[PDB]
Amino acid sequence: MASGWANDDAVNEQINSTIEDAIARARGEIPRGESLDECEECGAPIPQARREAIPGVRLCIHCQQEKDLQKPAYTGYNRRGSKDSQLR
Ligand SMILES: [Zn+2]
Repeated sequence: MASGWANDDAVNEQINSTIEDAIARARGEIPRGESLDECEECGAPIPQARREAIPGVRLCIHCQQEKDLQKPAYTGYNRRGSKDSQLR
């Protein structure tokens, strides 16, 4: 039974977005919460078309069109909780 085999707190914090947020403001490696210009699959030229259509695209039009099919178009979720999602 896979329990206490690898999933630790002191290894999950590297996986946490704290690291990428630190590097984003440190050297400007990570973009401003938006799309990139190089496909994470095959390093292929990301078109501005995919960038402006999809806020945070990581797939060139070739690798994207196949995953666009695999997009569920639903959540079926239940995450009870309130947040600051406003403009004051
Ligand atoms: Zn690609």
